[PDB]
Amino acid sequence: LCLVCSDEASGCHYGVLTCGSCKVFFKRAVEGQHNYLCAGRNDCIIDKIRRKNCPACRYRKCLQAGMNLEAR
Ligand SMILES: [Zn+2]
Ligand SMILES: [Zn+2]
Repeated sequence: LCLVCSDEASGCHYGVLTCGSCKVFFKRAVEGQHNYLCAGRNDCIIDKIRRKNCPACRYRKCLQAGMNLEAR
């Protein structure tokens, strides 16, 4: 299982067990820089439903997990 948006995972990448989407999400979101932001709220839980409610929490969540797009 995805350890970010707590869904069915499709392999670990960037050092942590994540889904198929969290890989692509993070890899564009880091080495591209996307605007989400939930630093002014920081309310919502990110899971299998609430992932589509906020793509800010899931960015901070994955990093909390131990993600790094220069991981080993
Ligand atoms: Zn995910
Ligand atoms: Zn949020």
